[PDB]
Amino acid sequence: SFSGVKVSPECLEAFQELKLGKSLRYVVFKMNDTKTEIVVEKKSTDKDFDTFLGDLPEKDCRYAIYDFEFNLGEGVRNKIIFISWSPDVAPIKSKMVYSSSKDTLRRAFTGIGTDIQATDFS
Ligand SMILES: CCCCCCCCCCCC[N+](C)(C)[O-]
Repeated sequence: SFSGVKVSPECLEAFQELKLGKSLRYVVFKMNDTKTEIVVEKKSTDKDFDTFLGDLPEKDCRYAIYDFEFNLGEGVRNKIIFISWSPDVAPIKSKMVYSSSKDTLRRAFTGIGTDIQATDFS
């Protein structure tokens, strides 16, 4: 592809496990040092949203998938959320690299229920 970015096998496996095995609540992904591959930084079974927030970087970008459960009234449901985490304070170079590499990861995952772009401020 143009980006030349590869999605590590672990990324696919973690996503599949979360979707098919329901044995993971969330996964946080990051670019490797050479910016040639997206890898897994963290995976968790913790259902507490605050714990998830605690695993997101304050000064760097990341991507994440979260198995979101909610109740609208017709039966507890869930949606796999694809998240682009790009803090306002993160270096412009990083925001650019992650923005340019996002589609590579996104197109590798099927079954995404909601796409979220989050820009947190200090
Ligand atoms: C409607 C849900 C929106 C959730 C957005 C999350 C807001 C909390 C941002 C705190 C970021 C956590 N931190 C400092 C450790 O990086």
